[PDB]
Amino acid sequence: KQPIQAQQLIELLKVHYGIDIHTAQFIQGGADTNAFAYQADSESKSYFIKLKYGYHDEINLSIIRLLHDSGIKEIIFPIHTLEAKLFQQLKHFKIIAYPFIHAPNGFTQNLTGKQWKQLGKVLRQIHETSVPISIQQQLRKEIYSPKWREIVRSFYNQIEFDNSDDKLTAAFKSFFNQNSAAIHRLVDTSEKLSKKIQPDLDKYVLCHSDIHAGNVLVGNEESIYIIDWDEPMLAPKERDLMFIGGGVGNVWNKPHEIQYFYEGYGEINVDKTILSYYRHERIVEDIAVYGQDLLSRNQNNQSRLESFKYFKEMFDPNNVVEIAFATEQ
Ligand SMILES: NCCNS(=O)(=O)c1ccc(Cl)c2ccncc12
Ligand code: NI
Repeated sequence: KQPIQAQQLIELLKVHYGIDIHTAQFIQGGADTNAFAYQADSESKSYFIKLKYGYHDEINLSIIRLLHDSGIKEIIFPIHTLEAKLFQQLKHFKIIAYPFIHAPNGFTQNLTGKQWKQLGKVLRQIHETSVPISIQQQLRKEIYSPKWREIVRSFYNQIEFDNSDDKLTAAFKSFFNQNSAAIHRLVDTSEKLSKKIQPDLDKYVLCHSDIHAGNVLVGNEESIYIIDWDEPMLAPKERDLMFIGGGVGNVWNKPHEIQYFYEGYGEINVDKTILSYYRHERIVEDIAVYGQDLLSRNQNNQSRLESFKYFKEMFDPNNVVEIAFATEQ
């Protein structure tokens, strides 16, 4: 169930990057976007290899270049290919090598105040980094699409017994009821907030659409990195800021770290109506995405196991749902 194989990746790497890899293992996942990851090692340097297919090939590297250019070291820059490129397109898939980084992500590695400040500084460097007109005309933009809200509302009349349902699809069906009220409150609120917000395409900055503890690699002491730049966007800073104290992953939910963060980001003016909105909409979408996954055709077997898992966590103590409803500064 793995694309390339042993000596095959090695041959690929050596052909397009002129690197001599002796070992090249396959990793079970990482950040799935039709992208498999491998840890290829050279006589002295380890590399993180990524192969993209379907919802993979795009143009986000237009940002990491813009960001590297802007001078943000807290980003993992791609290894150039012999044709002097940052990737290697191959009829079937795309190759994107990175220097390998061993560093627990934020879900198993907390940040030191210092690091919390450093993150705040970077998120700011980024939020400030000017975006070329030609780049803006690409980046998706905050529209407040009810896409997600609507998909969730669909489920409502779809929760009931149907022998055509197995164990898993069942627990979910039930967990959904058991929390029926809370969920409607997320849709009806995300919607309500949606109306109270007067858009302003001028206060929109470059944002890492989904910057949670899962995408901060916490290294030695300054070696923090903000990974996953597949779907960056242009939105009010609150699109990113909502994660600080947001509780995603059941971490990043300790009020005192928020202070540390704004220290580096430099305390400014945050729209709490917008901040609150994102915390709600995000959960909606998650419910939407996970929902579909657990309703329809059990064809997505071995996946739906996790969807359900994450789905439930959202409701655990001091997790994203608790925090959203506890609308605090
Ligand atoms: N996360 C612990 C250490 N390495 S890793 O496989 O998870 C990993 C995940 C995601 C990205 Cl983008 C990477 C980039 C470079 N090295 C390791 C990377
Ligand atoms: Ni550099």
